[PDB]
Amino acid sequence: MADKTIFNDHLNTNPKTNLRLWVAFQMMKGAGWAGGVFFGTLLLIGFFRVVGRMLPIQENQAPAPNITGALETGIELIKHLV
Repeated sequence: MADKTIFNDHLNTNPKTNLRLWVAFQMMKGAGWAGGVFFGTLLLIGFFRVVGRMLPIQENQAPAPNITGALETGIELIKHLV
């Protein structure tokens, strides 16, 4: 709640500046830089990693022949019924 300059106040609550600027470094500095660098990578890896952990499985193009889309058919073998 207290920022620099006026932070002199006996009241601590200094995160107002430290956090606010850190939050500013990612939104303002992390938006133009990390935005394209970071997101460009996360989309490259997060999208590349998902294209292999949820495609070679579903992309197979099959209703319920080889499997059942996710994991398997409605089976309560785990004993998690109701």
